[PDB]
Amino acid sequence: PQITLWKRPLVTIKIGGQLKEALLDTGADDTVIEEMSLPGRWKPKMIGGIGGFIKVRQYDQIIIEIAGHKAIGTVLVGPTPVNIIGRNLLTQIGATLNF
Amino acid sequence: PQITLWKRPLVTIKIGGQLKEALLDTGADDTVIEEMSLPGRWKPKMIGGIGGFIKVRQYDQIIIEIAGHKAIGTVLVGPTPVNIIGRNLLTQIGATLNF
Ligand SMILES: COc1ccc(S(=O)(=O)N(CC(C)C)C[C@@H](O)[C@H](Cc2ccccc2)NC(=O)O[C@H]2CO[C@H]3O[C@@H]4OCC[C@@H]4[C@H]32)cc1
Ligand SMILES: [Cl-]
Ligand SMILES: [Cl-]
Ligand SMILES: [Cl-]
Ligand SMILES: [Cl-]
Ligand SMILES: [Cl-]
Ligand SMILES: [Cl-]
Ligand code: NA
Ligand code: NA
Repeated sequence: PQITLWKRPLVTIKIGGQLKEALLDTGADDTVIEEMSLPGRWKPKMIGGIGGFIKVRQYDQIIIEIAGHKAIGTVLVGPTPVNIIGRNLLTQIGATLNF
Repeated sequence: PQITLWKRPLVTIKIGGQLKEALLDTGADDTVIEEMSLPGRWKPKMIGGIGGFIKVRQYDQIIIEIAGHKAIGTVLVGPTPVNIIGRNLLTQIGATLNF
């Protein structure tokens, strides 16, 4: 689809069998999801945003549906205020910015 | 143009007579620029991200040239680690997300 930006670009995602809402975020390198359980091992990562840095859990090779498109890649879990779909997965669904 | 997302979507902007680089950020409601002077009145605001909140100055009716497209709106100025063009100005240049 085409998504205009008058409203937040929120879409439904499905991860771990659960539906969640997430923001399509071209300003995020990385996908970051609020606290939840995921399978497998995780690795540490620190990511930085407007207010400073947070510690997250990095899970690789996680299956995630985004707006009906299937992605498999890295998901960071931690105290993000909102679920954000970053460029690592926006590229897997073929998203571009156009003007 | 059509901007793919393999890399950060950085573009040249002109604001306050200054050229800067900024990220086109669909996950940002508002435009946030690193500390600089702008003319006219301003008022204080708090804006949150990952890592918490920062205090910014809110300037209304500021003209910014974004990748050669002129737009007017509110610009927040404060200690953001990166210049961010948010939805309030992305809409004005007709930017959409497509997949
Ligand atoms: C109300 O108006 C606002 C309020 C908040 C923001 S924001 O900058 O906090 N942000 C909101 C979002 C988290 C809901 C916009 C994002 O696009 C920021 C924009 C952003 C970019 C860089 C630095 C600070 C902020 N990106 C970000 O936090 O990315 C994180 C995750 O991936 C990494 O990529 C980024 O690049 C590496 C570090 C960050 C990490 C902007 C305008
Ligand atoms: Cl990935
Ligand atoms: Cl700059
Ligand atoms: Cl200045
Ligand atoms: Cl905010
Ligand atoms: Cl505005
Ligand atoms: Cl429109
Ligand atoms: Na894994
Ligand atoms: Na003003």
